[PDB]
Amino acid sequence: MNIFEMLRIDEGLRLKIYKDTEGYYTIGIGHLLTKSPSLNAAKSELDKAIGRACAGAITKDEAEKLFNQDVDAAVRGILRNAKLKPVYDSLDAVRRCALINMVFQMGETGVAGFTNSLRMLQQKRWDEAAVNLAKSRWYNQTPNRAKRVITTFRTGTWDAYK
Ligand SMILES: [Cl-]
Ligand SMILES: [Cl-]
Repeated sequence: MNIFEMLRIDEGLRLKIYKDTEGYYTIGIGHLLTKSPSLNAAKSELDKAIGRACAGAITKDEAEKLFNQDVDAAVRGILRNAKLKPVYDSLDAVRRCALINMVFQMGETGVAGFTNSLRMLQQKRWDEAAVNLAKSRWYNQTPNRAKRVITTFRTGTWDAYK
């Protein structure tokens, strides 16, 4: 199991513009296009990202191209963030994937606000971090996914994904 397979499971694949769980325009493998309620706005954004006249649909390849870009952006974002880097550095490989999952989904900024949770992860207090992570809107809005990520952190294994 690797991060790509992991995210591919959590986000799914869609080749046509869709709304996410929060009503935003997304496409491919969780690639957010825009928050904005405007479909053209979305449409525009897509053509601009792909670089062609998409007509709100893209190929598999395009979807994976964007996915590689987003996962790389996530890693670099973490590696560059004064709050996230130390946590990431402190973790084992499996658990690092879980931190990348969160960033992909909520952004570095979203993640950087889980202050307490971050601190507990850093002290390797798995059970406690798991509890704290669960007291969040994130968990309440996407519980099943939040749970998979949380178990990943609690255990250090890919069981939640097998
Ligand atoms: Cl809560
Ligand atoms: Cl969910």
